[PDB]
Amino acid sequence: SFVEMVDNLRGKSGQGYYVEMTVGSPPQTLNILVDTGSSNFAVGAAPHPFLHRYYQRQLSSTYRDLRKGVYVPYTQGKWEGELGTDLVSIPHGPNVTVRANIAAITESDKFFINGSNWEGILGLAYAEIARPDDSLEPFFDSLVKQTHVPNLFSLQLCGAGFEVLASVGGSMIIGGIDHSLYTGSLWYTPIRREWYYEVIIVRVEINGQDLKMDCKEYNYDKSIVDSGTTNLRLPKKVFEAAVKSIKAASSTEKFPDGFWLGEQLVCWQAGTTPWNIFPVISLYLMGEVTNQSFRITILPQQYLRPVDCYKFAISQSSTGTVMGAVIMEGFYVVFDRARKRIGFAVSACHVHDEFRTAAVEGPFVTLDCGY
Ligand SMILES: CN1C(=O)[C@@](c2ccsc2)(c2cccc(-c3cccnc3)c2)N=C1N
Repeated sequence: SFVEMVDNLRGKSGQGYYVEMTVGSPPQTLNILVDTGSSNFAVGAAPHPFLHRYYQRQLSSTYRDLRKGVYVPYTQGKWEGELGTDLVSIPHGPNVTVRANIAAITESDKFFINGSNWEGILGLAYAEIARPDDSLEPFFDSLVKQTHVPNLFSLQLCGAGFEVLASVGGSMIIGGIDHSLYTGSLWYTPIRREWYYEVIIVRVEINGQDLKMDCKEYNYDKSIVDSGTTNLRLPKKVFEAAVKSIKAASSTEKFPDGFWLGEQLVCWQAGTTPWNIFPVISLYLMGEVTNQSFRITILPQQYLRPVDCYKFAISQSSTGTVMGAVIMEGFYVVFDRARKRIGFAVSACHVHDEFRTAAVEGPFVTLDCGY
């Protein structure tokens, strides 16, 4: 039941949310990053200075080698390993066990994070971006095929809210929608294509002010929803215009562009934080109806990430828009794979001050925005 999935995620600010899983027989307990921005179930399977535990295939009576390697380079870093299958469960998830593909990472560069407390990665996106190719069934595909779990999951990412990185908590509800996790209406935007969880943004506003761009710029070359990115990441042209508008709303009080550049923290002390001077930001996502859209509106509390010190959690992108955790933390997000759509609703874990609230509001009519 869904009650038992509530609060089944943890993590440290900036270091991703993870869910406890078990792999093999007897069950090996690993914390696994919940990542909607990739499609491989891949787990540390050998000693690494940042890992205090890892998947030992040889200790699993139910392991099966696929005798096939996989190498996954990416911008920041890389990982490589050896493919197999084994029984997998999520203790605080559905009460089922599945035989899933598992990439046992044997080597890796700048992949694991010091102190993050996860040992692996649960790629929840689609086969199309799976490595080494699209024939390696992703975990969720296996789960749905092998069980009667409905082809849907939802993420309520809560952040930290009020020496060591703040802890975050959240819930990953698999196989349904938990009504206690949100208030108000759920609004849906179509998954444009089943690879990433790709969506379309049709408009963005900073404190009500339209950035007035060709909406193609918002989705250049794609816009995705990615729990495995911390930041709201924007294409260059949009980032610049965004930060411009933001710098203006908060003109009273100045910061070094080290801050705006997302590598330099700024601090007030104990509750002096002037949330009020930072503007809300609305992303309008395409509706299920051609000419409709709806907006999700996010507060400075979500895009200033605590490190009272914060880092600016909007950053520039050369690979399109990424609606990462700081955007998702306002909301209850439904990855309705079965109806090919992503719904958004105001989250029960509401990090709002007494003047503003994150919001999901629609419809808005917009009378072509994709790559
Ligand atoms: C953007 N992204 C990645 O770089 C990553 C990926 C997956 C396969 S290769 C790259 C990845 C790998 C390792 C760590 C993290 C990460 C770090 C901090 C916070 N949250 C996630 C993300 N998953 C996504 N979506």
